[PDB]
Amino acid sequence: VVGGGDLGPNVLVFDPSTPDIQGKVDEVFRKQESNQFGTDRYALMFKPGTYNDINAQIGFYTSIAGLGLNPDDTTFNGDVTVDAGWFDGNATQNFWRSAENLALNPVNGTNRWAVSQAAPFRRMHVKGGLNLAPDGYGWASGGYIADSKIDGEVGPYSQQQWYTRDSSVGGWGNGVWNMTFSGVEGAPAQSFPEPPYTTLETTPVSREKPFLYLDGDDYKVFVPAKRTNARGTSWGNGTPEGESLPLDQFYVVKPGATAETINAAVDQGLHLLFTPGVYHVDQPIEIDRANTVALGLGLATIIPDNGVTALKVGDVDGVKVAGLLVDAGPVNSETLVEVGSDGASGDHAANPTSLQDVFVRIGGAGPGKATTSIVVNSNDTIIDHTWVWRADHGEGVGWETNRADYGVHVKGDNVLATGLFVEHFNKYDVQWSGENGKTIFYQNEKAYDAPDQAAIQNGDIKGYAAYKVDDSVTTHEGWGMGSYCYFNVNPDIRQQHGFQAPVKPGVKFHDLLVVSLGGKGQYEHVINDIGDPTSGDTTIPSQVVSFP
Ligand SMILES: [Mg+2]
Ligand SMILES: [Mg+2]
Repeated sequence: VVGGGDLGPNVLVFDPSTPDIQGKVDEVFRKQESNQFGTDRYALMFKPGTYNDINAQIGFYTSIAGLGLNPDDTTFNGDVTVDAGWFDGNATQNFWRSAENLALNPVNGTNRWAVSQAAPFRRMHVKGGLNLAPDGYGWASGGYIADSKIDGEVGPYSQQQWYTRDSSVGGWGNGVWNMTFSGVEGAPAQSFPEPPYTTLETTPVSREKPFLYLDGDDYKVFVPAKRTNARGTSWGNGTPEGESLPLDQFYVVKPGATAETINAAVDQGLHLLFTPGVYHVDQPIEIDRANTVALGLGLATIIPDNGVTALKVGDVDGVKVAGLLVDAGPVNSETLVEVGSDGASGDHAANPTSLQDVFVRIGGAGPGKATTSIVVNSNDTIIDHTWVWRADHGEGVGWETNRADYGVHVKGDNVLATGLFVEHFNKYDVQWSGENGKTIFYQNEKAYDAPDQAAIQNGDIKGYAAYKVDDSVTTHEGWGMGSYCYFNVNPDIRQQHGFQAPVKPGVKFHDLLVVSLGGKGQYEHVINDIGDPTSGDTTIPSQVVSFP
């Protein structure tokens, strides 16, 4: 297998002398603005330089990034904008897009990034304010900022929840249901429940997402080294610790690539660069070599056919999976993504495997089925930004039609999730069986389409927790976690709790909430049989500050 080669027609590369950049980006946006489930994919890439009079509007399945080693190398006098015009001001479906490695001088002083899930904002320098809300302050369900510097105020306004890590902000305007911060210089003080700020001084461990850049005229991928007890940006005081890999050390995956070829590339020592597109596989992609980077551009998507697993990472150190959507096929897959083997017991603390900006979809673009979406077997794994989503709208949706029982199952020890979003599973959205797990920020919605109370009976419990720590676990800790319900098929359904965990000194939670959306169903409790039920139709959270 040969490494390197052209990035293909879905990677649009601009430099400051490119004619009609605005017209080019506008045409991508015209096509992608409302294209929620289409198969088209785009990566917009900007060579280092200064770009004037630019407003890059970002639609579905569109990534935008600069190609400098540092964010300020690629500067827009202008904006990278997501708004909600196509949905009449409602931003709750602004999914599957990304911005990375750019500096912005927004034209009116404020850049708008009004997104919901799977819309990461990484390694950005906003020289102004950042507005996360749609014009008109309608509903929005974000969001994720990492390794970024916002010189002025971040204004969430109507954003329901948000996670920011390892960043610097000049100010922070408000909280709604759950704004969580770890390692954020300028974060508002811990104040939950009012305002609902969950604030941690540092992030226990983080490792910034690898990214494509240009070293002179040569393409390379920069691979940041890990930080322990991280705080502030990695690039603020100049280039961080990390390694650069030349593009010729990557198999550049395009249409036509089989799992057999991809697997052969990894076995031969090549890393993986998935150009934007949709890749069907008839057997799992297997990454069994330590330190392999598997990096996707433009929301590159993998669909497993015939019920196979899409991606299996072996029991090795340092695998970095980033920027991929795994989209279930119509034939049920027992698992979509497995990190490590069943029973994996190896230590990877010094050099963990990570999933970053890995998104899963079951249904919505056609019928899709999977029993468990992500199984994390390997000890020390970092899950840093994931959205694992059983579709509630689109094509191929139904209680059976797109049944997906379990979202994420964590079996490894010392696993860390930062920015965990899991929604709509028929049974437990997240289950955690390994020891010493930590979650910083969780957002869940319960399945809308349970037909009746019996359909979600869980032994002698009504409903399955959105986040379940197994009763055998001795040590676990979670911060800033919310579960919301919208039982619209049968609003008489009651969900016993959002969270379930054993009662032990080393199993702790901080800042939990449950919310009924418009009275469609209600929660009886917050965690276990503790905390007040939700009531009425006005969407007021029920909260618990500390457990146990
Ligand atoms: Mg939503
Ligand atoms: Mg174990």
